[PDB]
Amino acid sequence: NTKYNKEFLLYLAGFVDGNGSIIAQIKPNQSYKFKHQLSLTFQVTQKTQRRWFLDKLVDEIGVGYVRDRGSVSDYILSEIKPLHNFLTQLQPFLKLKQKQANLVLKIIEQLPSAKESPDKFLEVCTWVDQIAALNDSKTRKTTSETVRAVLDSLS
Amino acid sequence: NTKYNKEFLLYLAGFVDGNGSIIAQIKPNQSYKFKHQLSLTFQVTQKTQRRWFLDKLVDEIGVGYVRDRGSVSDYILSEIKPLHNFLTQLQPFLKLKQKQANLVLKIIEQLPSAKESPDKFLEVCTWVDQIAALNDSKTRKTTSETVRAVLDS
DNA sequence: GCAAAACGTCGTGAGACAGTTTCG
DNA sequence: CGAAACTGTCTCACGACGTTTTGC
Ligand SMILES: [Ca+2]
Ligand SMILES: [Ca+2]
Ligand code: NA
Ligand code: NA
Ligand code: NA
Ligand code: NA
Repeated sequence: NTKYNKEFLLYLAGFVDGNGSIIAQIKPNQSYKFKHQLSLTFQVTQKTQRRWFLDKLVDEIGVGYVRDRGSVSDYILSEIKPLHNFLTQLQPFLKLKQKQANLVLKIIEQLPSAKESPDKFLEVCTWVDQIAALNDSKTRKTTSETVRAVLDSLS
Repeated sequence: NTKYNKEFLLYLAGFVDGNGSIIAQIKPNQSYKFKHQLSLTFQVTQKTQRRWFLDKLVDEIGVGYVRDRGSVSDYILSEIKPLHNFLTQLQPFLKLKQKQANLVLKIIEQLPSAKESPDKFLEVCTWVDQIAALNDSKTRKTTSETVRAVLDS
């Protein structure tokens, strides 16, 4: 696990509080046992003329990548271990997104047990609902209730 | 002048780089010698649900105020002396808005001189043009050329 | 089956001005 | 006069999702 410098973490926490997204999703996908994938993403978006800054984040954080979507680009970090390590170090300095960060860390820690039982999987999905509620969510479709119905129509 | 803690400045520089605006404007106004006001503003906007963070900035920076404009609110710092003191301490940690911050400091230092000569006023107006070019400017109207035309006439 | 990447999109939450007014 | 406040709104630069594909 990479140990990050404190001044970098302080700066990045301010950047993330004002212009970062800590996202948790439940993605319908038939290849999974409970028919959904639990997905977590740390994202930093910038107008494409500033993509260089996002490329530099890839070098500084040491993981992740950047994708382009036209007028803007996004730094994306979704690998679970690196994400846990990064958010663990960043969270003490967050003022606006600390609760989302901690809920993501909680989810990551319970992923192994969530795979073992439908009731635990559903509980972890309610934590995803909690993150969405803290975020400025506007176009969400798959929720813990979507999952509850599927699990019931399976058992 | 207030001396700020480095940890606060590091955090706020990150916040400003991603969600801050360093604004310079030339405002047509007949009560001024050169018929325009040179205006500088440091602004931090948030959805109103998070205006509490802006209210805390007023206490932490120690000057400025919050205004509400519907769905969002803005922390506003326009007083020149406190603005110069604040940006002087914040700029070493800025990575995306350092150029705008330093141009604002330069403008502030030259305000006294800009009021004694048309050419000097215009020179400072060109530094305002530079800040707007660095920003994601989209609805700007009054530029150094606007002023140049007014003064010539 | 699951991690992770790849690709795609609705509706802002800001960003950056503009115009007008106050009062030491 | 002139610094600073008061007030308004256009146009994004994101924010937070969504769906599909890759491959061990
Ligand atoms: Ca923001
Ligand atoms: Ca931004
Ligand atoms: Na919300
Ligand atoms: Na620009
Ligand atoms: Na006054
Ligand atoms: Na893989």
